[PDB]
Amino acid sequence: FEVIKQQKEIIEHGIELFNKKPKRGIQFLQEQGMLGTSVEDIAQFLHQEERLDSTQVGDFLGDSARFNKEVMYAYVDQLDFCEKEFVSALRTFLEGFRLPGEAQKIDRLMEKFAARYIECTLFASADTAYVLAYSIIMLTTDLHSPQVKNKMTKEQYIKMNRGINDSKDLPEEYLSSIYEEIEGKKIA
Repeated sequence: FEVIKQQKEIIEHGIELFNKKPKRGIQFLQEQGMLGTSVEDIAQFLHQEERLDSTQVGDFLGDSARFNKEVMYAYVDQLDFCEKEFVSALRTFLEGFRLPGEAQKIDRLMEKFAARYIECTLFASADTAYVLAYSIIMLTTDLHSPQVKNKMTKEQYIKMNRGINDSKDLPEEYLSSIYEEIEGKKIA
């Protein structure tokens, strides 16, 4: 009768395919008229139906396709970093998917994560975030990583990245407190 609705629920096949062939699950979720032809709807879908492979969304939201560098931009501008410290944005950003081991890709997201961070003081430019967004990636990676017996220290974490914005360095404090956030919690 009005269970005409339970038929769109079939948008499960689109994520069944998306999880292996992402360039398909989306292609299909339009041939049926389920997803927005435009991109903002794809950075959105990739933001809505969370039964999507958290590692398929990753690779997708970061490829070299004109359609992608934006499908991701609409995804970066769907995540609000309003009124919260850097560590969080990253925390709450890098939780919508799982970061891919592709070097040319990380920098894409880390460029429009940083660049867009500085849109919404302790930062000189947006290339300090994209360069601090790493000290934090290499932070949790080293510490919250079983095997590297010797875990990174404090007067080592901070003293290391001496000069993340311009010639001068970031307050030896932002670095301290940020240290006990990751030393306490693991973004991954």
